[PDB]
Amino acid sequence: QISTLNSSLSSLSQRITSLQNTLASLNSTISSLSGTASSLSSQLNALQGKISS
Amino acid sequence: QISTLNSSLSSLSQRITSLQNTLASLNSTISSLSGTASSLSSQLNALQGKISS
Repeated sequence: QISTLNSSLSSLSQRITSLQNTLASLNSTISSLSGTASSLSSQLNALQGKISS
Repeated sequence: QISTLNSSLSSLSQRITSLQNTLASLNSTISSLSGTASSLSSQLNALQGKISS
């Protein structure tokens, strides 16, 4: 049974660790997206000023 | 006490399968977000072309 526990913990940990890795890439992707929207917003408002003129 | 550790590992194993599922859903959501960013760029560049005529 001690062996059985070690084997279960290694699988459980390896799952957590891949999930850490994956989350960090998705965190990055959220900073990038917000950034896309933020550039698109500036460009919208500039265009809005152009149509007004 | 090991029995009690098994009981914690069973719970942890259900929770981590569920955590995977929630992270997988969210990654579809991130993909979705990237699509909505792309559509909005498409609509703007069309809107600028019209702006030049």
